[PDB]
Amino acid sequence: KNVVIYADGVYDMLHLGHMKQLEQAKKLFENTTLIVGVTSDNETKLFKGQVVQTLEERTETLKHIRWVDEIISPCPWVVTPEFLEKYKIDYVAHDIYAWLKRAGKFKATQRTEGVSTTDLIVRILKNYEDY
Amino acid sequence: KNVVIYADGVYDMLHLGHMKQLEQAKKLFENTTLIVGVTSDNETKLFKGQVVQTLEERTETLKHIRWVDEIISPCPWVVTPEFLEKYKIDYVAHDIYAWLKRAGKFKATQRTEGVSTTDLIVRILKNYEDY
Ligand SMILES: NCCc1ccc(O)cc1
Ligand SMILES: NCCc1ccc(O)cc1
Repeated sequence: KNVVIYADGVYDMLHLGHMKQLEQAKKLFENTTLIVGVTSDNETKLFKGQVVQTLEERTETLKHIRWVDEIISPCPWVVTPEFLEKYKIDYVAHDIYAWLKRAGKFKATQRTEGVSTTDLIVRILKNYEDY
Repeated sequence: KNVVIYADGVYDMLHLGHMKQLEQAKKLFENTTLIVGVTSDNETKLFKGQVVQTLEERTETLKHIRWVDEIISPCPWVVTPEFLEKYKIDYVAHDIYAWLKRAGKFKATQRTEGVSTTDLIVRILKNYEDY
């Protein structure tokens, strides 16, 4: 009855939006094991953009999140069908993944806007009137 | 065999230092229930200092932390012996609490410096040379 779920990401400056996404993946089925993949520093900076925390730091933080059962750190930057077979993964949860949908292994999850870490720094700054 | 542990705090902009502290409280004994108290907005600002996230936001974030079994939100600003009796609390874990030590109900925990949220914003800013 136990369904292996895989989610990946940078998880830089972990905030409530990441946590809500992890929870939703974990609760896709009644009985799950959620594996979370954490992207490497060199590959993230080359392909996506700047990251402030190292792989070690980003991974140590995810360890404290209730919904996380396993962590692959670093994870591969591209999910392959060999990867799914090797870790006996039943679904990938993300927010091209055409082949994942074709195989029935795709489960969508939602981003929550406005809860980010950068948003909080903006809130602190609003305390200082421009004039 | 199950030991009720109580920890309280502001938990504004939750970071790895808070998480490590919660873990340490949770692992004080083999078999624990960790209750976490979250201080109110009005009382924190009057007595400690400024807080950026509301009570609701600070509490919703703690809900995702693996070590947290129960949350009292808002918690009282001062722990009283009536409070310990009402929630059948065996130890309070903090980092005056003289009466707690006299009763054998005090367990110390450690702050981890340098992992804070404000520290990360400083790191982002170091990317911009003064000149
Ligand atoms: N969430 C950031 C985008 C991304 C996700 C997963 C991955 O393997 C590579 C990039
Ligand atoms: N960690 C901030 C200091 C504080 C802790 C607990 C409490 O009930 C009131 C203030």
